[PDB]
Amino acid sequence: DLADRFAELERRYDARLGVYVPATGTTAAIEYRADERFAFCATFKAPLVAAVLHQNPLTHLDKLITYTSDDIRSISPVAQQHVQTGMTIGQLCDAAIRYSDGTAANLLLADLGGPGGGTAAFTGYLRSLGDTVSRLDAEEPELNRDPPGDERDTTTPHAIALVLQQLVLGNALPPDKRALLTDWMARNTTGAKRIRAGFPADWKVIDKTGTGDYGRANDIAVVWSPTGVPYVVAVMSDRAGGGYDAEPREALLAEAATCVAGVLALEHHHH
Repeated sequence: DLADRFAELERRYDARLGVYVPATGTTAAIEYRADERFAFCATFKAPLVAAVLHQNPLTHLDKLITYTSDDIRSISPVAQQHVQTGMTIGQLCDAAIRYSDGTAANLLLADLGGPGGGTAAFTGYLRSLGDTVSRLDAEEPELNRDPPGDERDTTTPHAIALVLQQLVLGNALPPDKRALLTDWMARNTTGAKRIRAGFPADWKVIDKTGTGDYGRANDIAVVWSPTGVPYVVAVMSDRAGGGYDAEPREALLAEAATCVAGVLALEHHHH
């Protein structure tokens, strides 16, 4: 029946929807198109920050990066305001996650893999985590613009949720670094109408959104019940039928999340 509900969302929104919630010790996996490829869009920025955190001491967060107006080739709310004074690596991580800053992402990719080597190094971080499916091939803003079906710049709901699980809920990061990642996601500003909108206010939600051409709208989150039980939620979507300038529809993601939350929150007392 949950598959029937997701199918109805696809019809109503003229969209392709992918959902993955990993199984837990007391909940079955929720899977819809979970092995189909979808463009990451900005969702890669959460693992990207992880990779930078992992490979460096915390003192690397204080390193000041200078850039110019010519580096700003993508929507960059925070980099545009510090272009004259520069941004530390920590500031860039913050911006990349909380404001989906494109320049910040590109600077972090340069810090991880050097000029021209960022996308391969980022992909390499995913492979170190055991993700053999995802791939990043372009920087911002070109990574949001590949046609439908191109495998460049893609993940799957399945792969990205498992990555996030390891980052947030597993041992991929030591606790101090983990807490920075988790806090930046917790205080994201771009996700109010997506997975957050699907969960009750007393569940903690941390997230990272993505939006792109062909009506692409994604969101990846970790949520905790009111008693601290964690679940990962990946929701991916596109609307290729509208062409490259198709309207993304956030509400599809809110609705998919509401379907999930309903399952995760509803209890089944034995009478």
